[PDB]
Amino acid sequence: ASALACSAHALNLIEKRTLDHEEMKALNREVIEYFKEHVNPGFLEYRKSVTAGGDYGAVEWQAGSLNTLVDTQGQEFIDCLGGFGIFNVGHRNPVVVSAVQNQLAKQPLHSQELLDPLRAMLAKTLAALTPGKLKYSFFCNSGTESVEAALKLAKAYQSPRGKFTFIATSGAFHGKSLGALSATAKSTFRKPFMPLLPGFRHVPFGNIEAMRTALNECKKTGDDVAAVILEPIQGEGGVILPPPGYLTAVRKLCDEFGALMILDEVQTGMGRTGKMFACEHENVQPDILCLAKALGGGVMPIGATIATEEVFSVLFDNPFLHTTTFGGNPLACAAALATINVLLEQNLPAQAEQKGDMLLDGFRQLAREYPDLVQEARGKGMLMAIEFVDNEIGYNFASEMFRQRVLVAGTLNNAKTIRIEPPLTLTIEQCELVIKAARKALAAMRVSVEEA
Amino acid sequence: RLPSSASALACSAHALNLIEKRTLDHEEMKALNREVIEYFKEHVNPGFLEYRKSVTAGGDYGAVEWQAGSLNTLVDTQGQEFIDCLGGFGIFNVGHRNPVVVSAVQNQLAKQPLHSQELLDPLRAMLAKTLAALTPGKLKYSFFCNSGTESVEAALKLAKAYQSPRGKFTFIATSGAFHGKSLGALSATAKSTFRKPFMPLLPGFRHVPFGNIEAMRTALNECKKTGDDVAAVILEPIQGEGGVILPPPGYLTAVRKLCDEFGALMILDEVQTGMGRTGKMFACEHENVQPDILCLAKALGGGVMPIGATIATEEVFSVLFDNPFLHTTTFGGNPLACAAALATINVLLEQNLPAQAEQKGDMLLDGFRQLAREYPDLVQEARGKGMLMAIEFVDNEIGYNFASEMFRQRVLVAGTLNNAKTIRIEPPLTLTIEQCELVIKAARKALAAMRVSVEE
Amino acid sequence: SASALACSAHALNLIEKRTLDHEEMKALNREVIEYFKEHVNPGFLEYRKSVTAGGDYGAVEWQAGSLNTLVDTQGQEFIDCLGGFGIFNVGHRNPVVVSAVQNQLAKQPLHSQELLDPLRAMLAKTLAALTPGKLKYSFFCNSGTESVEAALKLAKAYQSPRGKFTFIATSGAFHGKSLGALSATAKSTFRKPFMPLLPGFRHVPFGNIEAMRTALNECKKTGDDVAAVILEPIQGEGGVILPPPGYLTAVRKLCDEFGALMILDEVQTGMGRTGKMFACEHENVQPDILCLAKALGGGVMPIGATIATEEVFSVLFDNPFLHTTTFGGNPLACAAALATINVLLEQNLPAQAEQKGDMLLDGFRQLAREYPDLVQEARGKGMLMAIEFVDNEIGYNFASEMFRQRVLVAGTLNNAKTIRIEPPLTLTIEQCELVIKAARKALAAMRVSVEEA
Amino acid sequence: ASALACSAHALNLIEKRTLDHEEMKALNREVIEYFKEHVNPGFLEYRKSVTAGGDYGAVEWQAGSLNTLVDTQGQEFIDCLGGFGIFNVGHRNPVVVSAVQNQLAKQPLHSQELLDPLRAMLAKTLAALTPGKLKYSFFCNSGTESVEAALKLAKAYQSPRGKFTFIATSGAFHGKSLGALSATAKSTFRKPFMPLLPGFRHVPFGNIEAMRTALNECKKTGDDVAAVILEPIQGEGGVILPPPGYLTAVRKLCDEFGALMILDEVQTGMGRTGKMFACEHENVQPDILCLAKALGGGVMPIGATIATEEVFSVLFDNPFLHTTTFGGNPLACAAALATINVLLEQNLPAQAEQKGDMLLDGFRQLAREYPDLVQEARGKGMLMAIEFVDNEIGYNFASEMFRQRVLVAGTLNNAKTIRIEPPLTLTIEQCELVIKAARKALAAMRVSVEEA
Ligand SMILES: Cc1ncc(COP(=O)(O)O)c(CNCCCCN)c1O
Ligand SMILES: Cc1ncc(COP(=O)(O)O)c(CNCCCCN)c1O
Ligand SMILES: Cc1ncc(COP(=O)(O)O)c(C=O)c1O
Ligand SMILES: Cc1ncc(COP(=O)(O)O)c(C=O)c1O
Repeated sequence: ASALACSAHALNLIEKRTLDHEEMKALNREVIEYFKEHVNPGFLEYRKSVTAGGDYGAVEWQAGSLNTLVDTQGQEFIDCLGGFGIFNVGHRNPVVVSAVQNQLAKQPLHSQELLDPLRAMLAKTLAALTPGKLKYSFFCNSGTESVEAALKLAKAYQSPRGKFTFIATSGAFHGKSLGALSATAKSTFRKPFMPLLPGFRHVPFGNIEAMRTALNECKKTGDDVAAVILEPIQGEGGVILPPPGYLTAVRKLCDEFGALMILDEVQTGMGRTGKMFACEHENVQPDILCLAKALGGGVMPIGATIATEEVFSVLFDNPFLHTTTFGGNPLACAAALATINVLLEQNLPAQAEQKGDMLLDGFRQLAREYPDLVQEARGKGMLMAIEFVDNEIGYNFASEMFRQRVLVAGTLNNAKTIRIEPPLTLTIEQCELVIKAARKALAAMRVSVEEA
Repeated sequence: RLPSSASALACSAHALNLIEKRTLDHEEMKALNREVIEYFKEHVNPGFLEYRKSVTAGGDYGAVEWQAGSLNTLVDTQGQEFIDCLGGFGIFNVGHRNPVVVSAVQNQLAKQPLHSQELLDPLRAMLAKTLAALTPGKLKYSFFCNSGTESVEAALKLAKAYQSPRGKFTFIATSGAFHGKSLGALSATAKSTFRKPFMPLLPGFRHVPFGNIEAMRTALNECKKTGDDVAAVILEPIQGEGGVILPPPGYLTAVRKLCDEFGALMILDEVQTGMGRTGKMFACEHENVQPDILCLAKALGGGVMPIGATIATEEVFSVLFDNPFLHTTTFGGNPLACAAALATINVLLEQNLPAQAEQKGDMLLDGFRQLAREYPDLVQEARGKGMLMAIEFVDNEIGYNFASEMFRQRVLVAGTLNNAKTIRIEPPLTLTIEQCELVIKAARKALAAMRVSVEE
Repeated sequence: SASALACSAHALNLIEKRTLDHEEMKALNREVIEYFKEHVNPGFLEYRKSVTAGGDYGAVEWQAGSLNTLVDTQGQEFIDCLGGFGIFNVGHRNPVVVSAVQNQLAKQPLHSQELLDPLRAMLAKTLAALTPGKLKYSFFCNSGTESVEAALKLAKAYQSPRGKFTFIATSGAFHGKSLGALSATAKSTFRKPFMPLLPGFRHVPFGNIEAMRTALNECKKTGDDVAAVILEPIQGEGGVILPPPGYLTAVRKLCDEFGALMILDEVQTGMGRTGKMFACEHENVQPDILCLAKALGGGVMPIGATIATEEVFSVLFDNPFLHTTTFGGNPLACAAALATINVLLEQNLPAQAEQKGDMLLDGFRQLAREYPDLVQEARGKGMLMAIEFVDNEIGYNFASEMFRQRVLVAGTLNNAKTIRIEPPLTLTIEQCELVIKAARKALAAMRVSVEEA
Repeated sequence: ASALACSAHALNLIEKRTLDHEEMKALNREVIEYFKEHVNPGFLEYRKSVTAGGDYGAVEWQAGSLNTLVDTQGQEFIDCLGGFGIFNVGHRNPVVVSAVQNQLAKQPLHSQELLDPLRAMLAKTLAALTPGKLKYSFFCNSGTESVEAALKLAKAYQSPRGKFTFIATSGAFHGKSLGALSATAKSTFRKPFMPLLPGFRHVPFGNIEAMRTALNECKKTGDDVAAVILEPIQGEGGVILPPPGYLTAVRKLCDEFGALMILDEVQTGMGRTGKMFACEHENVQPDILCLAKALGGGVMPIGATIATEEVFSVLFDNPFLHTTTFGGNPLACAAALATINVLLEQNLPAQAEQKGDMLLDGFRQLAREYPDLVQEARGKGMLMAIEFVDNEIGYNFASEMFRQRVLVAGTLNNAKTIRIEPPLTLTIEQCELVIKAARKALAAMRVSVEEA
């Protein structure tokens, strides 16, 4: 089967909007086969360990509503995965789609030679949106690129000052490209690619005592710290809330040593935590702020790295010191400008706070009833996780929830934990259903384990 | 005009309003251009305004890009229309707002633009099938991402995961090379000014002259001797940002044989040369070389979507099977980017645009080389392959003069990141024959103007 | 500006001269200063004046006086409370070591390095029997920093196939100045100009076991597992910093728990200085690898040893050329070491080190009370001691004042002005009392000096 | 036994000038035992592979004459090993022993606080002995310490100028401490200890274009080369002679790129190649010269790093930046000064030119006659090598030479090669004996490869 035939077969599929039964049965086996032969057979296996029966091979087809997804069989799922923090303003949010639609009619990608208007507008808007002295935005295409940019700003500012050491925390996830992977803390994700960047070190998350010692020792030996990088709340780490006061203490510690503070809000950002940015909870201003995922409104890929003029100015003298080819393209800018408008207009952060309190209270109730299965439920706003007693019970919860057409999934740096990350637009009724779905799942799990 | 003390909501409202405008008034344009410049100075980068001043004359620096004109042209806020010989630096291979491409994206946007990353997502599966079929020999598996630097990051990681257990950690790249600006790709990238401020980079990255098989062999052999064995060699088939440097005949074939001999992986960076630009779908098809890993981006997104693809043999890509989360990316291979790439692949094959690049590139280069002969006064030489081309001038200034002059004649050109004497000529492969003649015409006109400028 | 031959000739005649009348003395001193400036390091002249009075800066040393003194070219005798920073544990020209070196010089000073050399095998036997527990094999080299290099290389060769590559040291630590040792050495000013050093060296505060556990734990979580931990039992160049009781034992257990190797650096604390033969004997702690030098050469030869368990050292068995050095374990060096071990054990010098050390520290602690004026505190263990002063200048003055009194002391590399007191373990009881009397008059003069201003 | 006991036995053995046949047997038995149990069992296996059953046990006991050694069984060996380049003025050279004795009577080790006069004298003498602008000496204890000082000198000089990279050559042996080992090029000596110092690269020895390339590529990528380090003739590499003009072109290349040139003459130095320093064959002045081995007259361990005032001055403001504890002690200096006197008085470097040519004439003659055994013979002054067809044949030669009481040994970075590296004081008569034995060895070797 030649390339031309495949693209042709592919374009027709793209132009369909519904599938008759045989078209659907045929599409499914294609997708599985091609996943096996040309994507990654191991994904099919993972999907199996977290589902029951032929559910593993559920093929997704379209958005059903703001908060639901429909597979090729017409089956509709309430989305509690949120694409791991992407779909904050729902699937195919009308305002974001319209913005992207309109801009596509003019220009989707720019020449990168001329001044592009929306980059300017998104930079102005993010300047306005962000705390304090954060003034300048570099645009890129992803969370990991966003962090690459932050690291490079820190390096360019700090290396002429003789500081080269970066401190991150264990449990941290910061991206998978090799620069970001150097801060990313999970052993498994790191070792096969060593050596990574030199001069990266890790302290326990949420522990200012340990961090203070890290910086002190680095100073004594002339390996002075250039920057500290952390998530305000560790995402892939299993939704780990630092003790109240931590972020502020990290901020003070960085001030004292003249280290930069990098906040990775790729997952906590754009309202997910009940505020626009998680750092607004303790009102901490980083020197550099990393955004992505939800910044594209569920429609476009985009990352943004926002820093003070003091830091960002290292890119002024030679503007080509850091670039990327698609970064801040018009479609992506359109999407993010829409998203920002939607979040503020509909006060989605406050909604995240209220829906989050509600779900977590529900999950904490269920935790009380099933301590044979559940360890604890935790979270802030619409970033939640349920930790289970062990991995297999976790994988069974995800499976039982999928069976009830509610999408959930695990976290990258914590195997016992299932995240709950719905769109901030999840309705009150859907919230209750998600609780009811979790209850049935736990009851079923009791039976399955009890007999076994 | 929109206040300094403006709420985020207000800014977003203002911006959403502008997005909805199909056409700009004169006084609307005057206001928008003022905002954009101001916000560039204050929120993007004041330096990029300074740069634009150095490749334009007078007020041209403030040119604000506004929309596609036709397939091969762009229109600024003033309504001025430009023939595009820049091509988003290798992006716009099938023109601006290519109908088939825009169509696919639009169609996919109606279903689901971004995926959950949990369920099996069909356009990923399909673009992987398509690419496996579009690529030489044993290239079978694809990883999808959002840019060329991500494509290269994935390539280096694949090599690393494959070679690490075999005890090999060293990477060989070439001077002049450009592979990205993320810190991993940047280790392979070769320009001193893009690298130094960010050192230390990845350890164990070394460089040899591009085109020099003996130099490479010496690198690999010496690394073998010292127990610093080479994991992979990474190179472009033709150095783009280096200034369109073509290697000697058989070099790629030779690099392949050299990699086979040493047990190194061969990575080909076709982020710029790929998707038909140099006269074939992939530049490695000119010598018929099969790399172990092939990097794609830029033009793969049809000039509508951002996308990167990293494609490898099953033998190499299998390092990702036991643990499919070993390497991931949030947005990678999302439905929009896939639809865009599938459409682009279809367009390219259908209209035989790789063959068009050969012919239109042959025509253009030939005319450029002719201008080179007539104006040795200003021009060092003209080189290229398919629609990837360069004019090298005798100065640095002359090249900026030429850029400035061509802009004045509403033809878009720009310089290369690793060569300050070179102006690239990188038009859509859909550039009409008429538009070619105009380009040479403008090139001649500019060279003439530049000649009399000296004689002031 | 003579010829090389002419220069060497002059030097040989000087080497033959055992006495210098007033004529030769001034010519010599003038030469030595001039050549230091032009061919050695003009900066040592600056430092020396920095810690001397008037024309004390130009004190050219000439020969040993007695066990515990040095005489300069002007016939000025100094009591040695410097000890070559831990070298002269058995005094200057100790007859038993001097003799053993002459006897060996008469036979063979250096060896072929191809035939089995007896004194290397004998010394290894002797150190096996002198060292704690499973410490069995010895690698011989020429200096403290060389012995640390061998120790890093052993740990590396052992832990590399086991997948561990990170090394933990302590701040305040000093392990040598060759670039491998320098990676574990902790003083910023000694390290910075020579970076990048070896990757994967990290530092925890000395004496803080919870801090060390966190570092090992975190390195583990991220897949940068610690191969080894290196430390001095007592930090020397750091300023005689004593760990809390049980800390060394806790480091041993922590290492045991993480499967990291323990490297104990006793280059300075070893050969009796702290009251035992090895400082690790106070708590009965067995390192996997133990480093020795300085005093191991009896004050006559340069030598270092790196001693390890058969477990660790066996990495060198299959390829005995994997780690070597050219002069390492030569007959002269071994002869000196064997004589030194004999003198220490026979004359019970570590027990003496305890007694004299206590006597001296008492003395300094009393002076500390009488002069909070000038003295922060005095601390020590055995004959490894330090007086810490208020100012770094107050202290330069103490050193400079003691020098006028023909008592020799000097600073410590890591800290700003702490004076180490590291006299031969053979300091007489009477000499001890003179050192305390001198310290007193020095502080007295310094106080008067602070007024009168 | 206790440690006191052992030390006592050892001090009795040291005082013994000669051995009873039973004392000899007991000493030999105990030496092999302690080598096995306390030194390295492998070195005993190594000796076996280069001796004929039983000879491996030989325990060396004393210098015989100036050019011979005597084992415990009174067996006397002509020394063509030279302690791998140590014994240039013979064993127990009377002028060197005398010097060391006399200084030992006064003060063997310095205080490191008072100015020690022989340090001054040796640094003066070295400054006189060295080419051109070489002026300042740092004294240490070995070749590898000498290379360490050289690397640090280059580092302290070049790091403030933005240059951190080092170029060495394949085949190179520069020492085994971890800084020097970073330059030392033999795979087998390097891998188990990696990661070494970052930024060390290797080009092939004697290839000038490959070095221009490496220097220029490093300039291009911003990894500018701080120093180039090389032996004038690779020693452990198998006596590898660069083409005429190579060394000088390397010096000019360094000038061109502003890299410091470090010449490692730890083995080639002090007369061995026919000149006092091998760099004198082409009148090259490095920025930093490294010396050791024979610098201590075959009596003391000593190393020296000599540099231009321009380079060495990096240690002037803080003379404590780089030290070693025993470096430059009166004994080592006395030995070094005596050795310089002997070599100059007796015209020994020149003797090495004549004797080397004469010995290489014999070996070249033998290579003609035994092409079944010998690939080629080569040398510069008294630094010679015989390359055989196999590693095997080489081992056999070393063994046959050992039976004949002529001591030779292989080279660390070359398996087919046997070094011939005698004192420069080797007599003409002994030169003829060495050639006779080599001839005999080859004969036995031949007739015994034929009974196979
Ligand atoms: C604990 C410790 N470890 C290593 C060294 C270095 O010894 P060296 O023989 O290579 O110099 C030392 C040495 N310290 C004092 C510096 C002497 C020069 N003033 C040590 O204490
Ligand atoms: C050229 C060269 N450079 C350094 C060294 C190492 O000096 P060392 O005094 O630390 O050993 C050498 C020495 N190699 C021969 C020793 C082999 C084992 N007997 C050298 O040739
Ligand atoms: C905290 C954090 N940082 C960075 C990233 C990298 O994002 P991407 O996968 O888009 O590169 C992620 C993705 O999950 C994340 O959760
Ligand atoms: C060959 C090559 N590789 C990689 C890149 C970088 O990819 P991106 O700019 O999309 O991150 C470029 C960009 O010009 C390129 O030409």
